[PDB]
Amino acid sequence: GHKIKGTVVLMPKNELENLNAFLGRSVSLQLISATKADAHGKGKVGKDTFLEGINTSLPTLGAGESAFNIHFEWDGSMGIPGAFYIKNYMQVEFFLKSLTLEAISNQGTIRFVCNSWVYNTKLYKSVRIFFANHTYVPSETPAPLVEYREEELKSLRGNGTGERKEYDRIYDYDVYNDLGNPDKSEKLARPVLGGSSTFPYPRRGRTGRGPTVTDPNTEKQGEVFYVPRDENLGHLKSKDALEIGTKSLSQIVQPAFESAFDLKSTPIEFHSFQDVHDLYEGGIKLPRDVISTIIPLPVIKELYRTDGQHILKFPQPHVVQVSQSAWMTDEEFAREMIAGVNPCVIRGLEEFPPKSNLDPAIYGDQSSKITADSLDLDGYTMDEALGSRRLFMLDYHDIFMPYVRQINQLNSAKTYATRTILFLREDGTLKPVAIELSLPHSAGDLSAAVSQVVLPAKEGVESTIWLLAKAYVIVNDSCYHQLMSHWLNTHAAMEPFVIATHRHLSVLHPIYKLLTPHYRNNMNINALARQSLINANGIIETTFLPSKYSVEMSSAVYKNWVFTDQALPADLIKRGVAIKDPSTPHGVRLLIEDYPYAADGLEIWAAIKTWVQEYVPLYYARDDDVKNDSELQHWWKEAVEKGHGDLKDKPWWPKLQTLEDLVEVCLIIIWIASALHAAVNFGQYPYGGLIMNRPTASRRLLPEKGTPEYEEMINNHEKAYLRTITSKLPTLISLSVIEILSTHASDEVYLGQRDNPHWTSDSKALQAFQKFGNKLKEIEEKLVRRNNDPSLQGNRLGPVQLPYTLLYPSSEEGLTFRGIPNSISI
Ligand SMILES: [Mn+2]
Repeated sequence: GHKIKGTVVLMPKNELENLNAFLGRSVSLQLISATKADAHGKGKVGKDTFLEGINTSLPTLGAGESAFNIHFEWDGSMGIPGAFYIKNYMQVEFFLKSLTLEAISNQGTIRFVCNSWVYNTKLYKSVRIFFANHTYVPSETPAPLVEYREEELKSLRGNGTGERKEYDRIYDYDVYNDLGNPDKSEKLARPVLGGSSTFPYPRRGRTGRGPTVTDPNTEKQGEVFYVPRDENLGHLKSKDALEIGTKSLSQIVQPAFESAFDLKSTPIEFHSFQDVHDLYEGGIKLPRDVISTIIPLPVIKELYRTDGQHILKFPQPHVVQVSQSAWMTDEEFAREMIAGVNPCVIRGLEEFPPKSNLDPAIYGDQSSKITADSLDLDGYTMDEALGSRRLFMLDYHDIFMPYVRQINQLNSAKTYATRTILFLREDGTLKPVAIELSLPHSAGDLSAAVSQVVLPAKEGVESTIWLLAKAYVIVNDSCYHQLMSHWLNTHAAMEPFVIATHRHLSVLHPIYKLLTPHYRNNMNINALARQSLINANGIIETTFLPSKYSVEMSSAVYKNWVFTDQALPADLIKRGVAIKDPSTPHGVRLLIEDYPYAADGLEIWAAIKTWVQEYVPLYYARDDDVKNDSELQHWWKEAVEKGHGDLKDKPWWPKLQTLEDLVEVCLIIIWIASALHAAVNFGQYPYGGLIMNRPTASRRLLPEKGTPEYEEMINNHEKAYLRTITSKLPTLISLSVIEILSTHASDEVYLGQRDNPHWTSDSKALQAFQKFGNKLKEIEEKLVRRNNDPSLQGNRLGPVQLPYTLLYPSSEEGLTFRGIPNSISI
């Protein structure tokens, strides 16, 4: 009789860290009709059908994959299959890749893209269901699939209670109340971030471990921070499981390094710049037991060259691959504000002196002490520089001032709230022309140290003071980069959208299909970060200036986060680095014409925009179709009201009642997840792998004349600098982490790629996606030409001779300084 021939592709667990065992009655599939229903309107369900044998005749599966034959009975009463149930009767879970129902014609083949772990059947409340690869808005769902579609969303939402288990697939929200460890020590207590006006914050994925005993508002510790199962990516190669390196670094490598310092087996401090360069030349010699602890660990072992006995050697950072000293030029200091690790904070300055919005009743007179007449603007007057839009600034004054007092009370942290003035030279490069180093002076609670202005100098002790002023600025910048440009604006801001998408858009939904590639690995890296990166006494607190105030500073900045200002053109306009100009291809004119991040970013932005504008009309012809999609409406309402709920009343949220709003929302989400993250992430070790170039912390203020510290500035400027910036032990730990986080796994999926070519059956969507990938390849060719253009050398390469490749769409594996993943995946 008639049978439907199927092929099941799966991966046994050991591949992602005997095939005959899958045969017999080990694995049952049941087809589900999309066209014929039972008396309650639900698609008819076929009989249990088991895997029949191993298929070895297929044209090479992917690594670790095995294919199995199956044949389903399916008479005329059953209609057309559109879904299936699967039950795993084996003890061990397996990774289900796909089901394919073969047909006479390729046209008739029915494909199911699953990519999901299937645990033993007794671990599931309801049987796992998978849908064919057709795409439907809710009003197009075949009637026999409507209830299944909704019941699956209900299953994914859960009920807001219970500890989440490894095999759960439940997506929900919670506040950042899991970072402190008060049951261990009150030193480890941290404010809850989110759920208040004092500390507003994006929500994260609910884990449900339950309260601590000492603080009912803080979540107890656990060995594993849950994510919904299919968010926890398995990898064929352990070296690609980069996210696990943070936990090893904090829990194993960091105590190993600490022991070498405690035992005085290695100098406690760097004593010259050459001691730092040594780290990637001959390496660092450490006790054998420290080497033996570190080098066998997955992911960690890839970070260092070693002899297995005595030496760890870091890779040579890109920033020093051509010149060891160019980082210390004023040219490079300014260039990195437009082409460095954090190229998105500089602003136009349209008046002089710069102003503060902070209350002098709190901090003392907040007037800027920089005088226009003190600046060398290459012969320009201040009025000319302002009128010609040549003045810019890197302004950390108002951001840092409210935290300076409490940071400076910590042992071995001292900072200023800095402001750097930049001039756009006639040659198109930026020139730093003044640094203001500000301290609060509450009249009644100051200390004795004063604010001051430092001007450029090339000789004498004043040149060292200027070099130190640059370090204070870059400590501010490094903190803002890692906590705000990077952690807050990418990792943290995106996770609410991931959760809302799974809770409210079916796998069938076109906008689920559009957005979910841009979420790959994001909940997973974030959960591992809550455990080991941003936790109390974790990697960032123990290596960056603000210590226990680090994450809360990001919540203070989130007060000002605006979703629609994350769009690249809006960001550039808001920061005064571009103006609206409809006579240009991108609709904005850059005020720094050779601004590599912005100029390349606008190309990528435009390509994403075209893709979203082509894809949306395939599913929504009119504004009313957007209004009428109940999944989409619930999705966006929840993303805002719950996911970003502390900002839910802000007037700038798109209402999502039009095609233009749907395009804008999707475009911004994709931009944040792909290009924005890439631009702020993949330069971490390339630029920051030399601690002097990107200091993470400062430990003392400027010395006063007539002290031994001032005499050291005169006699040993390198030691003065090294004593001011991050100490050697936290340097080793922070270099290690940024090396991990700058690495592309070999199984990454980049912008213009998907994890399966059959993600939809809709040929128009597949065609539009192909055009997007082709456009990205054309853009890459254009960006290569920019880097090869000698006219652009000053900003695109600088004296470090490092071509700006962070917005090249494609990359090979490794620490490449290029390539745009689809998602926030590391
Ligand atoms: Mn990242």
